[PDB]
Amino acid sequence: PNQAQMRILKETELRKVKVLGSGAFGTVYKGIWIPDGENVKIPVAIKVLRENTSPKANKEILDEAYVMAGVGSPYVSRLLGICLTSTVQLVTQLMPYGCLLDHVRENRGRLGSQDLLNWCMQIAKGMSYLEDVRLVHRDLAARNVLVKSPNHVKITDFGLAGKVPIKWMALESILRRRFTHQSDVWSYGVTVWELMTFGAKPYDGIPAREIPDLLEKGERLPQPPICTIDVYMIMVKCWMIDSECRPRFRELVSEFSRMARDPQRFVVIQNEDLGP
Ligand SMILES: */C(=C\C(=O)Nc1cc2c(Nc3ccc(Oc4ccn5ncnc5c4)c(C)c3)c(C#N)cnc2cc1OCC)CN(C)C
Repeated sequence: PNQAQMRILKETELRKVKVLGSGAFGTVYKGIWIPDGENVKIPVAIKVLRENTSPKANKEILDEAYVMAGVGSPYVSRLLGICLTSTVQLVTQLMPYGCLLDHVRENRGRLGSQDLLNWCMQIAKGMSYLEDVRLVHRDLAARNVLVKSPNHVKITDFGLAGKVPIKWMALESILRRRFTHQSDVWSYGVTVWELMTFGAKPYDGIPAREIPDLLEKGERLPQPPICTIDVYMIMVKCWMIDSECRPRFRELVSEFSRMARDPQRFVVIQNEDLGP
């Protein structure tokens, strides 16, 4: 099997139009791809990496590309091509609605119960595929989920597939530096919390150094107002200190698909918030 096609791109058929974001791993540009000597223009995102660890990170980036060049899950962004300059550039289809975090932030009061439960199902499906292909994301978050259409999301970034945001990290990853698929389930729980809070900041105001002591003392993210205890209880399972107490991604797929089939039973939007 595995007949995927990597389209090695010449840099001259790529136009960087606008910076969309940057971080530790590279800069993402909104841009236009014009196949070599072809008549089409495709809206693309281009992430140009750095020059550091050109000896070692290129190879780990190469295999990230191998795993995400296959047409695998519709809920994982697929790599269109690689630009093999001195600084490796990755070209990919542009999801026009942007990253989920700021999508849900500016559509508060515009999203119902099924839209929120449908995403959590898809995001769990996308992570379930990554678990089947032996990839640990390490940085699952609302900011790292894309909106293709109002009811279709994709997991992306993978620059980490020290520098991990500590508020999405499992406790065993903070203390023992250990990353498993079950630590990604913890990240899944936080991401769902972000959705159900319409893009609230986890542990807002709490410094990152205090987080591990906070978690070791038994505190977790609070119950979102629109969550029933059914939904909140799934997140709580994802934050068990024992990694084998947390749900499996194939279980999270079934439970959120069950709740998406009856969204009124499990998410109550009428409760956006209340003023004190
Ligand atoms: C939200 C800022 C924001 O809206 N950004 C975007 C992002 C868009 C992306 N994102 C993207 C992520 C990671 C990339 O690097 C890859 C490395 C390896 N891979 N294997 C498979 N796929 C990859 C990607 C790249 C190149 C891009 C994509 C994609 N893919 C498409 N369209 C995007 C649009 C966009 O905004 C446009 C409105 C931040 N707030 C501040 C929280």
